[PDB]
Amino acid sequence: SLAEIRTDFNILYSMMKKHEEFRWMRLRIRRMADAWIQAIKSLAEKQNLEKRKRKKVLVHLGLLTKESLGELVQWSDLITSLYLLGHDIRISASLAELKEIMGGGGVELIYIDIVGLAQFKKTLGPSWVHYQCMLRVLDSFGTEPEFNHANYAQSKGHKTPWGKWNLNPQQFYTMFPHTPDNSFLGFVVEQHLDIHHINEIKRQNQSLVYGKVDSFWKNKKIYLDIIHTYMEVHATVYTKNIPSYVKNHGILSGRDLQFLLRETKLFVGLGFPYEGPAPLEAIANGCAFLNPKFNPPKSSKNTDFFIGKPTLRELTSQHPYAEVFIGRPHVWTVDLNNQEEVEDAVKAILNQKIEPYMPYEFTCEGMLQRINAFIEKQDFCHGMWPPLSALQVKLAEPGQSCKQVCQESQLICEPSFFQHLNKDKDMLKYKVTCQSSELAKDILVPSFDPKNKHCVFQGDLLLFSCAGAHPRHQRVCPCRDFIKGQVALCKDCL
Amino acid sequence: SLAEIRTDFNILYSMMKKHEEFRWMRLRIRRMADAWIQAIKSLAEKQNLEKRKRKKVLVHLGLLTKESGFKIAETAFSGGPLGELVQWSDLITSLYLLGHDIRISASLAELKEIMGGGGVELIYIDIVGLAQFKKTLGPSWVHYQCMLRVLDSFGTEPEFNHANYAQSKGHKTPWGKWNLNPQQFYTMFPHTPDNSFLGFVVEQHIKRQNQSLVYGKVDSFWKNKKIYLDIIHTYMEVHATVYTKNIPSYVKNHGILSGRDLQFLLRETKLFVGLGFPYEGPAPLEAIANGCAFLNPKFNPPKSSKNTDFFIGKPTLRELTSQHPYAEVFIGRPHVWTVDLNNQEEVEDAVKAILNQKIEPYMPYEFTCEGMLQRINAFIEKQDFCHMWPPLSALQVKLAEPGQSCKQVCQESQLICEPSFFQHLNKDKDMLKYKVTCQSSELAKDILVPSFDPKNKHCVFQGDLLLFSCAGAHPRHQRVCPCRDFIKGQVALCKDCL
Ligand SMILES: CC(=O)N1CCC[C@](C(=O)O)(c2ccc(C)cc2)C1
Repeated sequence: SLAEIRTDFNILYSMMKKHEEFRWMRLRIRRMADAWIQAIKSLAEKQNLEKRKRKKVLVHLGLLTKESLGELVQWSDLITSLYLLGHDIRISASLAELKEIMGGGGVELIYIDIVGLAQFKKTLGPSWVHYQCMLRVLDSFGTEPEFNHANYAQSKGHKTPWGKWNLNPQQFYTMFPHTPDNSFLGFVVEQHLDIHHINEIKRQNQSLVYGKVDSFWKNKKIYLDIIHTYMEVHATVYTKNIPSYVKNHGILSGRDLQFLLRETKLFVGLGFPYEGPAPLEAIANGCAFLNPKFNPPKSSKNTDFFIGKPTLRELTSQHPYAEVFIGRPHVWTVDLNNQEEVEDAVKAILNQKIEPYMPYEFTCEGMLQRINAFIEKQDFCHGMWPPLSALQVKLAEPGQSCKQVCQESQLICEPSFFQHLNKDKDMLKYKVTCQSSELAKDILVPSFDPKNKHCVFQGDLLLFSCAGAHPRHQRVCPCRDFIKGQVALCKDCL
Repeated sequence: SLAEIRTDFNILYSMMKKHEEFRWMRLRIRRMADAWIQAIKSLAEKQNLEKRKRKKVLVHLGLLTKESGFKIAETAFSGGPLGELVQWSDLITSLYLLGHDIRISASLAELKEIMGGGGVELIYIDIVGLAQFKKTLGPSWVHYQCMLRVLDSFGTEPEFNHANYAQSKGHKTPWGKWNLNPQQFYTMFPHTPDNSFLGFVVEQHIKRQNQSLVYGKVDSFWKNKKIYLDIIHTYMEVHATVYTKNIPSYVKNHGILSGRDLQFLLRETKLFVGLGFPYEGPAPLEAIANGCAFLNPKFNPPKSSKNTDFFIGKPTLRELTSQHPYAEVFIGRPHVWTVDLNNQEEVEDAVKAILNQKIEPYMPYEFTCEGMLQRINAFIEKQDFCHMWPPLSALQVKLAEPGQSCKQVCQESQLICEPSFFQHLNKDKDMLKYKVTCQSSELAKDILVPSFDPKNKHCVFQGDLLLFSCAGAHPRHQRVCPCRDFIKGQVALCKDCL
């Protein structure tokens, strides 16, 4: 009943069967096996992984069910991580498997997607709610508290089918750390590198466009022409939106793709798809990424793709994580409408020398560290973690969210600490003095009126929210530090 | 001036980096580099490679010229003509390692420039490229005609090569008619002894006993194979690499794989399953080289221009006895089971046998790095159509029965027809030496002669030397047929031809 790390994948391979998607996952794991094994050994050497209880874990991929790319990568990496950490995983990709595993009892943790969660509620019936606190819900784009709370969402006039699960929003697991109301899960970036001679290996004038679908290339000719002034333009398109000068390789194997990326100086974003793995994979191969700037930023308010998504988060660019957490020289964020910004970026990139780069949180060891911490430390099944010693209170100005204020102090909003900031005497300890006070059910409180020292406190604890700016008042905001290149975990959270 | 073997690929990689087309060829060479380097050194140690003249060699790939309408997509092994791309890469590699001075061309402009610049001693070119060569050079193209070596997968038979005879026979193909020495055509497999076999190298770098993998990347190849596949599926999982509605739902698709990933899938696979199409090509040999058995659809009756649209217009009447005749005849059981798909019993017994077989990776010597180096080096040093070889000492005359070709009669003696010797068999005096006495004789311009009527001791001799032909059966008479031995696993070369 204690967990032991695994260092061989044969059992994993036998458990991942009967779906095309798992065939693809098995191949990526085989490519990545040596990296994985080194990382689990390296982690266990640096950090105490003794005396962990072996958990029985349901992994339900609603995505692969009949009754129902980055999601499949994340699933694979989560499964791999759980297996290496020594947990007892029950993989389900059908209603029948879901029924049996749950019907068998002793499940202690449930990893599931949004489509799988509807299936869980239906299959289990009313008692699904008895397992609520064990759910970890892979949800790429994130769910904000305002949408997660079914009655509040309705009260706010939201007309989406999504959200309304009434979970602790930290139970939503996201693709990138864009939504501090949620937990960041992420994935691992594949890299097969060479890393010294990379500038010799690279064909200095070779660009590769990101975008397998012809429709994504609609209206990018001028942009591409600028790029083509300095660089060959290559593509992998499965073609009447593609300029005649494009060297279209079509569908390439993973191994042929890796070769092409090895030789590529610049991976070119068109604007869509949003926030995938592929720009990080190019950067991991020493490519620069030209990242379309979205001014105005894209959200449910102006973009069809985002209408109905249970979040008001806005995207500042095609890949905001790349833009903000990586930046130059690897990533050049440019407005496609500004021909001069594009041109200068391309010229700079041509004259740059860059090394393969991967943020630590997207390596094997990084992901193992993160998910191990969540498994060992995150518990929503009691009345904890992160430790209160990590709390640093900041005051957001009007029109500024708790998300924003923590960010600009080089911190991150930590929603589990809202509870510690929700009454007069607790405020005093953080240099915040309440003259007058009152309770409201709103995502925007706890709030502070600095004119007349008035404190408004949260009266529906499910509505605590990093997201959201007070139009008039200041917000009192819970922040925490993070381990560098590992934003999911405070310094004292291992 | 003398050739030196090369043991490093940096110059080759620089040359090939000059055209986008060569990208995938560079990758295949990198995977295969160590094998190639060992083979060139091994050959030079076993066999005398000193004192070879370094040659200036044009390599013109008509296939890759914009004007032929090819696409960059088709330059990848996974999206293009597997055989042709592989062969070009392996020929270039071989020439580089042997120390020759290679001038690669993939455009009209480059062809014009390299030939426009004098000095070429040997020309490797495809059929599309040959039409291009004639225009770029003008009438003096004939001055280089003897230096041509024409990569032509499926082969050109003398009957089609001879433009006026072809027309006299009513053939309406646009192909053939080059009036070359037919040994100047270089084929993918040794199916056409009127031509030379060039071939290629099979790359080679756990096994699930009940795993079969179907050969056929496109849905259309799977049309009407359900009963065949169902039989296979009775004993084995059926996997695919397809990149949908002809494929049974039990099939386990892996999608597009290449490199180490495809090799891994093959190493794991017990049986590689042929559907009937495509014909020949490298893929079955690559599976066999990774320890897979190959289920090889038998064509009864054999496929040719007479019954199959694909073969119409091809400058040859060669028939295919199976999807992969080389695999059938030159490899055979236990690695290759040749079965009629329409015969449920044959298929089932094959599949059961294969399940219970234990077999090793296998590759005939001619498809190894060292084998191909040996072959192409011999051609370069010994084959000359300009100014003998093979030596006359290798000639063994046989008499083909009526309805039997010179190709066939040599084959059944474990020999191969050797067209350069026909000239030594073409008049009364020369016949006597081979137990053939001519009472009466006459000359005819026919692919089928020299012929012998044994009833009335009548000899018909060849009056157009360009019509000598291994291919072709006399419906009435016997043929006098030139045969030669070969080095084992190396059918291109007689025992005394190194
Ligand atoms: C990488 C490659 O050359 N590929 C991708 C898989 C499909 C392919 C074909 O069918 O021609 C093929 C070739 C060879 C074998 C043994 C199996 C499959 C082509």
